[PDB]
Amino acid sequence: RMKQIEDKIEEIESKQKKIENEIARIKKLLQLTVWGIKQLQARIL
Amino acid sequence: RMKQIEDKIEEIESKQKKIENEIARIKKLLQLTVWGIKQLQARIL
Amino acid sequence: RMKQIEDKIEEIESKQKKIENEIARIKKLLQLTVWGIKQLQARIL
Ligand SMILES: [Cl-]
Ligand SMILES: [Cl-]
Ligand SMILES: [Cl-]
Ligand SMILES: [Cl-]
Repeated sequence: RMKQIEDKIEEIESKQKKIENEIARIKKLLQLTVWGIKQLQARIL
Repeated sequence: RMKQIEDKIEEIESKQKKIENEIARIKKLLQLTVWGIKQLQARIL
Repeated sequence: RMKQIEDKIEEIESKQKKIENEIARIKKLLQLTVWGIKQLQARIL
């Protein structure tokens, strides 16, 4: 039962690192959409 | 104690599932705003 | 062994809280980026 607990934890940690990666990539794309909007803003103004 | 550990792990998994679901919604919204901005770019440039 | 399990759970929940905080921030920034887009649209059209 402790083995089963340990294996579930290791799976949880692994899925959590993939969420951290996904969030990191999201923030990079978001920073680029923000830069794109400010570019357009500069132009129409 | 193992009961308390098992309960904690099932809340963490539950919460991690809802994080994954919010991350998918964020990616779709992000995809929509990248497209909206591309629509502006083609019309403004 | 059970202490190491508990410790790891506490590490995982702490990271989860920080992830949730990142998701909420990213959602706000996204809402603002969408607003900025809809403003440019209304101005252009
Ligand atoms: Cl065991
Ligand atoms: Cl998580
Ligand atoms: Cl027990
Ligand atoms: Cl112990």
